[PDB]
Amino acid sequence: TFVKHKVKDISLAAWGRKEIELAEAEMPGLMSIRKEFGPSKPLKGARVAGCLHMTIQTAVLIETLIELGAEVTWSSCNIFSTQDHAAAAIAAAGISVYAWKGMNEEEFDWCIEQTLFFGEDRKPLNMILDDGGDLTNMVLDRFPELVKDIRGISEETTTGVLRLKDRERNGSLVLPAININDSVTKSKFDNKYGCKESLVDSIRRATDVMMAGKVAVVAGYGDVGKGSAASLRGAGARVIVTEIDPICALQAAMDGYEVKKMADAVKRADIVVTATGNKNIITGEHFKAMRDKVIVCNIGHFDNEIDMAWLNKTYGSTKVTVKPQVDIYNVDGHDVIILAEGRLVNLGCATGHPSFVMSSSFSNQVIAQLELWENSSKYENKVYTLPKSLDEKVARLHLSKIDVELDILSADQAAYIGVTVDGPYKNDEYRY
Amino acid sequence: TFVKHKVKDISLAAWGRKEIELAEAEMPGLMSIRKEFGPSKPLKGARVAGCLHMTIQTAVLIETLIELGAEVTWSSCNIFSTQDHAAAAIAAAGISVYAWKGMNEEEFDWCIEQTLFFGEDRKPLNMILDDGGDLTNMVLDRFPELVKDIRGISEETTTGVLRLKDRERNGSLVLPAININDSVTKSKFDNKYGCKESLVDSIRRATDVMMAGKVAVVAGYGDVGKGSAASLRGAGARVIVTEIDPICALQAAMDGYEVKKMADAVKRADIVVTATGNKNIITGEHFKAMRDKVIVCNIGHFDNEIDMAWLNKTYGSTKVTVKPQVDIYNVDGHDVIILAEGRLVNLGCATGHPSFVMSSSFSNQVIAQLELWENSSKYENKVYTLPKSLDEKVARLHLSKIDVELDILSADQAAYIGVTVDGPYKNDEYRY
Amino acid sequence: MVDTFVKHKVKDISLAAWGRKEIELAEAEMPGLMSIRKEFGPSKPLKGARVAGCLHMTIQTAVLIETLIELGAEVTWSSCNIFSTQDHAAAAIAAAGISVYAWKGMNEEEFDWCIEQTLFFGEDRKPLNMILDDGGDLTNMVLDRFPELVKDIRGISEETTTGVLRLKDRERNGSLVLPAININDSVTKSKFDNKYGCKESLVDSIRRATDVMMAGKVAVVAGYGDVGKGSAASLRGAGARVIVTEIDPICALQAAMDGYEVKKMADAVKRADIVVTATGNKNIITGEHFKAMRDKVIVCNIGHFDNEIDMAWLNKTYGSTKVTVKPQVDIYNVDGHDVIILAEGRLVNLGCATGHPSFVMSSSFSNQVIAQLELWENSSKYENKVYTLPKSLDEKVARLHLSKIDVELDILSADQAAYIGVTVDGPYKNDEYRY
Amino acid sequence: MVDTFVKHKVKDISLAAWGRKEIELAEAEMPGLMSIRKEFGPSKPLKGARVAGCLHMTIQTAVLIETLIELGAEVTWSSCNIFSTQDHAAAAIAAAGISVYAWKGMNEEEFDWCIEQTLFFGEDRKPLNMILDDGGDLTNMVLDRFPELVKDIRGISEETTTGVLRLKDRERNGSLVLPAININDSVTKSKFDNKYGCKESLVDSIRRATDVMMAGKVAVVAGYGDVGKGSAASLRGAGARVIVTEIDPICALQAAMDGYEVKKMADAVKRADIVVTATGNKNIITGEHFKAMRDKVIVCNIGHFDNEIDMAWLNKTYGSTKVTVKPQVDIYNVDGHDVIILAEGRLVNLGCATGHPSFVMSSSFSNQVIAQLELWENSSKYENKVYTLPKSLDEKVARLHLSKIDVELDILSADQAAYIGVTVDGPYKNDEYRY
Ligand SMILES: NC(=O)c1ccc[n+]([C@@H]2O[C@H](COP(=O)([O-])OP(=O)(O)OC[C@H]3O[C@@H](n4cnc5c(N)ncnc54)[C@H](O)[C@@H]3O)[C@@H](O)[C@H]2O)c1
Ligand SMILES: NC(=O)c1ccc[n+]([C@@H]2O[C@H](COP(=O)([O-])OP(=O)(O)OC[C@H]3O[C@@H](n4cnc5c(N)ncnc54)[C@H](O)[C@@H]3O)[C@@H](O)[C@H]2O)c1
Ligand SMILES: NC(=O)c1ccc[n+]([C@@H]2O[C@H](COP(=O)([O-])OP(=O)(O)OC[C@H]3O[C@@H](n4cnc5c(N)ncnc54)[C@H](O)[C@@H]3O)[C@@H](O)[C@H]2O)c1
Ligand SMILES: NC(=O)c1ccc[n+]([C@@H]2O[C@H](COP(=O)([O-])OP(=O)(O)OC[C@H]3O[C@@H](n4cnc5c(N)ncnc54)[C@H](O)[C@@H]3O)[C@@H](O)[C@H]2O)c1
Ligand SMILES: Nc1ncnc2c1ncn2[C@@H]1O[C@H](CO)[C@@H](O)[C@H]1O
Ligand SMILES: Nc1ncnc2c1ncn2[C@@H]1O[C@H](CO)[C@@H](O)[C@H]1O
Ligand SMILES: Nc1ncnc2c1ncn2[C@@H]1O[C@H](CO)[C@@H](O)[C@H]1O
Ligand SMILES: Nc1ncnc2c1ncn2[C@@H]1O[C@H](CO)[C@@H](O)[C@H]1O
Ligand code: NA
Ligand code: NA
Ligand code: NA
Ligand code: NA
Repeated sequence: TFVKHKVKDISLAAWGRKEIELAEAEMPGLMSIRKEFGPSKPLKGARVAGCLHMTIQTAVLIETLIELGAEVTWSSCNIFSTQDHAAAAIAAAGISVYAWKGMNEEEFDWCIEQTLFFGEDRKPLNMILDDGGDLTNMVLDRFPELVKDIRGISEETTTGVLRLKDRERNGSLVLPAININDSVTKSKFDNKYGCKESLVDSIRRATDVMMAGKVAVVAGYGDVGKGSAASLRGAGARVIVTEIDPICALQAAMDGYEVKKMADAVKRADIVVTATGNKNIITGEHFKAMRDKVIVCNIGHFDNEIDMAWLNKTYGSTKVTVKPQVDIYNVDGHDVIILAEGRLVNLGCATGHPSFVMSSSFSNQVIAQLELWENSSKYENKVYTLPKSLDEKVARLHLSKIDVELDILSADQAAYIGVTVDGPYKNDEYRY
Repeated sequence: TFVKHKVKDISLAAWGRKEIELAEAEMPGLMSIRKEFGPSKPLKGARVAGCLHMTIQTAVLIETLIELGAEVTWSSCNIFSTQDHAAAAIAAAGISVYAWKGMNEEEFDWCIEQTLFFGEDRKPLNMILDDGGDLTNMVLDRFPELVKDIRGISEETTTGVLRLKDRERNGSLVLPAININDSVTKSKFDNKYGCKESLVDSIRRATDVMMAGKVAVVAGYGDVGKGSAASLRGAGARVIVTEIDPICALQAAMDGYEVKKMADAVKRADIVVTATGNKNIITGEHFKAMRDKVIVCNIGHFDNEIDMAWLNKTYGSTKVTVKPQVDIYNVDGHDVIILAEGRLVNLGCATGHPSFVMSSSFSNQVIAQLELWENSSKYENKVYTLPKSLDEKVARLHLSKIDVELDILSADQAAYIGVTVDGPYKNDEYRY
Repeated sequence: MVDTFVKHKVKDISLAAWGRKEIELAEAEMPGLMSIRKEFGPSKPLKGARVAGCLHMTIQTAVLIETLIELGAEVTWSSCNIFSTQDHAAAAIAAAGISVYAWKGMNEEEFDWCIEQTLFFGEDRKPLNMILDDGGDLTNMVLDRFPELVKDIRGISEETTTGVLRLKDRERNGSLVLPAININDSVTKSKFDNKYGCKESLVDSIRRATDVMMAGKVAVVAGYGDVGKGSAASLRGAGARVIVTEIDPICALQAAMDGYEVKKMADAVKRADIVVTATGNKNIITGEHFKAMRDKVIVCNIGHFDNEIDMAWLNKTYGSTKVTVKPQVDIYNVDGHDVIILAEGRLVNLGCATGHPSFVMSSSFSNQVIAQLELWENSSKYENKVYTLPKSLDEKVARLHLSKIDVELDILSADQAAYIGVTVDGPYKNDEYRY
Repeated sequence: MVDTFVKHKVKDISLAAWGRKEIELAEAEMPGLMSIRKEFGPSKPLKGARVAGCLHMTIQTAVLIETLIELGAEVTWSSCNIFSTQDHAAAAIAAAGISVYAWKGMNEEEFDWCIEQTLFFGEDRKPLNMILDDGGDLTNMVLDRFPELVKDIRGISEETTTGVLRLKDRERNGSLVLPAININDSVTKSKFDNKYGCKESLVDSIRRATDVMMAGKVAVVAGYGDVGKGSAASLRGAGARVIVTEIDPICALQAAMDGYEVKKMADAVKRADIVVTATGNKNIITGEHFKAMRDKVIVCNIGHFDNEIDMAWLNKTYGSTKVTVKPQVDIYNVDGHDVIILAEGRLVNLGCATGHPSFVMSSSFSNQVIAQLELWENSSKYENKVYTLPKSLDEKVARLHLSKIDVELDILSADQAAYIGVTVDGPYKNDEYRY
């Protein structure tokens, strides 16, 4: 059975298309890539299956791949992250998209499965574009017959990369993969500035809480945690950080944040944000220790950061939904407010990162797809990163929109520091 | 004809009631006032007509007045500020409310008129609680027969106060009025921290624009402008301020902001925010000078800050609505994005100020209503402010929720600085 | 029978050339004062005035002094604090022939003597006829100890929150026997000098004294008036985490809204790497606080007097352990944990660095000159009460500082001005406006 | 034929007591170094080592020196900058019997002489066998001018971005004839010292030199690497508005995302009240820039060498107008508008104040000691190439600084550790992690 697309409400397409146009202006990276590579159609013959939050921003990525000549199918990598107007606009353009806000797990899995075959004649995918490794897992674990004709994987996020490196270690990585999470222009921008933009946004939409006067706990101080703390502080919340890594903890301290163990920090929290990529950050002992009407949410990729299974089993009978993705539990006479059932809060309760920063991440994606499509045979079944020259190009593409003007090295200056005038400007160990 | 209430959709009441309960916990001022004054029903016999944004926060004010024994009727003071779930919850409680999001001007005026008479037997109002002076104007200009039995006015905002002071000068102020805008615990908190919380919130909901990398112009650097600049800077925008007052301009400069004339500033703006309480801040010359897809909005009380009449007359034929309260105009080949048709953006495109800060403003309102209801005969037909002891009490009521603990002066310390231990702590000229 | 005439007394008059160079640099950072010199200088409106000043003898104050002289005044001067004088500033003023009695590191007897010398001008001892004060100590000396001189004195101008409080007590008690202009409460003073000035100079002074890393530390600021607001901002801007104490629920709620934890001192002090008193009150830090402190806590005061910290208790109880690291940085061993005291608990910004920068002092001192002009010319139209300057002058002061920092104002049309109820050239706010 | 032995050379050895008091205070702010003293001191693992250091002779460096001695090393020392020495620190070190040759305000001949003395230990002239360098000038002297000494030297440790670049050029050219450990690129150095250190000390140094008001000013920072990031943050935290220049599109996009305007110097410099070079490159500020500047602009450099600003051009063209306000604050009249130069364009934080505070230097210097230990014991296992320290040691350094500032870590369970692919005691990040 061939289902051309599945979306919540296709009448939202006009609205979606208007926002896609506005987003295009905020995404000069992607648009510049369309101009540069569009005329040559370098992805003619490519059949790219994407599993990645079906947002307005993602719509621009999809249409960039199509302008480069690709066939494209798509699903979301999270049950609450799809923007239904974005999905509708993509479906109205004739594209095979299977995504809506508020799927269940069976629906989620079905959507990914549909993306593996293209058109009524069922031509299988030959490229994977993934965010979290769920599409990758479906193909490698459940459709291994399809790996022969697939040229490569590109992976968006810290958690999916970790899964790929485990596959590499275990000997089950049977395709080359490009890790674009660790492009400088992704990790140091998307994870950091993106969460800075969208964390507080999502908590405000969900709860309309006053930030000034509140204390918030952010678990983790990697790039997501750094940005999350900055989101909260910029809005006027006082932030306490938790960490396991002494270097990251010392960074937080130097950035002005108190750093304590969660067992202590959680007692003082009006707001709790998990940002670790790890599991069991917030457990039953934490829930029992919390202040009344604490707001608890997660901005790491999966919903195991918060022990929702414990919360639902133990206090599920008291659960009251205020509105979609804002649930209140009565834990022993004090309320706990859970956002998006502990799934990615920025995407679940608002619209995720803004278009401008996603243009950098998605510019990296297109470059990686181009590279594997053209050159997959020169790659081993291992995880790679993009060369610095391409990482620098991505940054360069975003400067003009925001009136950032660079000085140009003279030949003398360039020689003196051991670089060429057009870069790369830093050696490969440079941390920015 | 007696209409008991008029709201968009009364089935939103359950949702509204849940949020009202959450708001109650964020509003300890109002709740404390309920406990203190509720048992004595000091407003028994009062018939309070309110004209004030019909939000979740306002619902708590309304129900506070009822718990003090008042009859209450209500409308909104802005066509886009009502929260329909709040209005529905109030209507479901049997209260006469006439308010919905997206009224026209005829509807707006009708709603206010209904509030003047209470119940099927049409008992006229005897108290006025106003925000912007539109209810006051309707009674004094169009129902002057009703002034005899009305005991007083309380006024919420800088613009309504200015109208009252003009009436005082002109000799048309025929009731006593308490100006609660200029309670310290209102002006220095609501106008400042409130706009800090809700300005950026509203722009994000409307547009989902990246703030980092953008330049924003804020016109005016009174309390609203101070908070608006802080909202933007905290989110990562670079802010240029405009002013006419050299002191306020020098404040902005000392707070780190470039200060330029609008004619110059507007050319550099990704985002434009009017915060003056004045008219013709953004005119046709400004619109023609703007960058493509500039976002233009107003956070001052009325929609004359931006010359919408000029924009609609001249480029109205190009107008495209993206979604409600986000309109795009093509001004000579470059787009201008207008939020909420130039009306209060925080209330029009998001939910206005959060509950915690509105508890201070509305605590002042209740205190002023109590004071006029009981003691109106001791007042001349002039604008008054509340004594500092009551202003301090309002602040005191909000400290415990956010774990602010005061030291207590010893008798020796109190004598030394010339104050009593329980205050007032500052003389009346103190500016905070 | 025969009086001693000392022309000036300064630490080292050979520092004058250095002082003069910095005065010149300061002049460019003080457009308000310089503009006032040009406007009023040619007409010498202070001819015949003999102004005794008691006010921190800094480079900034040198510009004030020479502004008054350019307006035609005779001027004598002392410092209002024992550690606040900048010796090169004092030397430059002395080298210009002016009677200044001030140096860094006076004792109390020396302090009092210096003020006394300022009351009489030249070897022929013409008495003062104007008072320019900062803290009320000159005012107290004249009214309490030289009341014969009050007849010929026309007025007082007062610089600071603490001196104003003293004047209001005199007003209440019935001992204020001269008109006084309170320039502390010019908007362009209190909302700028006290706030942005302390923001600039608090951290500066702690760094010069101790060279401590700010990032990673916790600091307690007692008080959240204008000085406390600026002090907290100084620390936060440098990377310290700040806990505020207060007695005033409104000021406390401000601090909380500005992002600061607010607790009682008994609790706060246990967590403090750095303690700053900013109240204008007494007994903020007592023996119980000292015994509760962390090792090598840095304790200082930025309020006008050294009562905020109980130095008498600290010296009596643990003075035998005192070790001076360098001038104005003393370490006490309080029961096996060290307490570092800056400037013996006196104004830390002036005592351990150079106080507020020239740009903000130009506003405060522009207000001073305006007040001296007003009392000199019009003292008879004033009662023996404390006054403030009209808003039109407060606005003018601000206007004079805009061009240096490229602030440009929009101008209201007549239509706009009518709409908001103001004239085009101001004043733009009513008298109750709090900014 | 007969060599002169100078035991030490310092400005004023009577400043030792003051220096010692501040060293003690610094020791408490440097738990990393002190912990390293306790752990390794009893076993004297550096017995027989003769460590020549070339590194700013500050109070912080004194703690490093005495740490190496407590580990059993003989130590000689000079400064790597002519203006960076703190004379009381140098005096304390000399008073302890250590051969130090350093004072504030050397000339170039003096600078070179001081380094030369460090190569031989005691009157009997035992040559150095270890190099501890900051900028590569000691390394250059040994390799270029005393190559006979390379045989017995075991290794080099290098402190700073500029010295590392010199070592990598030697590596490429084939003239690196010793193993080198680059400690600049320990995470706990580059991401802390260069960034948070400059944040602490840039503004400090400008304030001490000029006492300028920061609020209301515009500053240009050239470069947005770690030093530039910290410099911009120093200025913004003090209230200055900062414009950044860059050549690297990624670093430029960072600055823009951090809220800074980013423009070409030709444009930026016209708007600047304050100019700071932070590139490690040459010719950032040239004659065309100087002619375009506002009157009394403050110009300084926080990159390692004085090439960033074209001081040769400024001195040749307008040197006849030069006026020294006080040491390391010089004013030039460039075509009728004044240019204020700090520390003759040399490292401003160290030249006009005291450089980075002790707490952050404890991390950098903990890395130094670890590198010296590693080369002393294990130099034979290294090629003549530049190395960095393993992440496990980089993490250990951080761990040692947590307790002083009350940072407490959560601990992974075995289950959590397995889940994220790490061991419970770390390392917690893979080697490509950028923090
Ligand atoms: N919501 C979004 O839009 C968004 C954006 C980017 C990345 N992500 C996801 O966010 C997560 C974090 O990404 P990152 O790039 O910051 O990874 P990272 O490795 O840079 O940061 C993770 C941090 O968590 C810390 N940590 C681990 N276990 C902990 C515990 N038990 N308690 C406290 N701290 C702990 C680690 O020490 C580390 O510093 C990943 O799941 C990633 O896929 C989400
Ligand atoms: N949106 C909200 O929720 C909210 C909250 C509080 C107050 N308000 C309203 O906001 C407005 C401003 O209130 P405020 O308390 O800041 O008043 P204010 O008097 O404290 O500030 C107004 C400022 O605008 C300046 N100004 C006037 N005309 C100008 C021009 N042409 N260009 C530039 N600047 C100009 C004035 O000099 C003044 O500093 C009022 O309409 C008030 O009723 C709205
Ligand atoms: N160092 C300087 O350069 C400088 C500059 C300006 C003013 N001052 C001086 O600083 C002091 C403060 O001035 P200000 O203008 O902020 O006065 P202010 O009245 O604005 O502030 C003092 C604050 O301290 C609070 N307070 C009083 N007793 C307290 C206690 N026991 N614990 C906690 N808080 C307490 C008050 O509630 C008040 O908010 C005055 O002595 C003034 O003369 C010094
Ligand atoms: N003062 C101190 O205490 C201190 C501390 C640490 C490092 N340093 C020194 O500071 C310098 C910078 O160190 P860093 O770690 O930031 O190095 P870095 O490589 O991290 O940063 C240098 C930056 O300057 C930029 N740049 C180069 N030429 C430029 C030009 N012409 N215009 C604008 N930008 C340009 C580069 O793109 C780069 O981003 C080095 O010389 C280093 O030794 C000094
Ligand atoms: N608006 C958005 N559209 C698509 N992906 C997003 C958006 N915001 C954040 N993300 C991505 O979500 C990922 C986590 O699964 C991050 O790696 C981040 O790039
Ligand atoms: N959530 C809200 N509910 C009611 N009034 C609000 C809210 N947010 C802001 N306001 C008010 O809007 C007024 C402007 O009309 C301000 O004086 C402010 O108090
Ligand atoms: N550099 C300075 N020169 C003179 N007075 C100063 C300086 N810095 C701060 N002050 C003043 O110190 C006063 C307290 O005595 C404050 O009112 C403030 O105006
Ligand atoms: N107080 C200080 N003492 C010693 N070295 C310092 C100090 N402050 C900064 N530095 C060092 O100066 C070096 C540049 O030569 C930087 O690598 C930095 O580590
Ligand atoms: Na978005
Ligand atoms: Na709200
Ligand atoms: Na000064
Ligand atoms: Na130092």
